[PDB]
Amino acid sequence: GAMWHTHSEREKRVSNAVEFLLDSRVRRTPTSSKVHFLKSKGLSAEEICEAFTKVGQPKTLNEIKRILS
Ligand SMILES: COc1ccc(CN2CCc3c(c(C(=O)NCc4cccc5ccccc45)nn3CCNC(C)(C)CO)C2)c2ccccc12
Ligand SMILES: [Cl-]
Ligand SMILES: [Cl-]
Ligand SMILES: [Cl-]
Ligand SMILES: [Cl-]
Repeated sequence: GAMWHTHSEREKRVSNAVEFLLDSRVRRTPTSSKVHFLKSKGLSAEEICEAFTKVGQPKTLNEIKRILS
């Protein structure tokens, strides 16, 4: 395939990002580092935003975009 943009691949990205963010060591890593790392795993800004909300550590999309800029 499935292509990057398809829902099956978006869902693998966001669900893997959620697992990542839940790890206890990852919880003690700063936001910026985690955002750049999620970009390196293929997530868009909006998908990164989704993942952070899913784990109860919401960031604004503007904040995510700023970090990635
Ligand atoms: C930016 O900061 C960090 C980066 C990386 C690490 C090392 N790992 C951590 C656990 C971790 C990682 C990853 C990890 O890298 N998962 C893969 C992945 C993540 C995000 C988006 C993806 C999108 C497409 C494909 C894979 C993706 N996952 N856990 C926890 C869960 N482990 C499994 C897979 C068994 C599910 O229960 C990476 C870090 C380790 C400690 C602190 C910071 C870290
Ligand atoms: Cl947990
Ligand atoms: Cl924090
Ligand atoms: Cl979830
Ligand atoms: Cl924020």
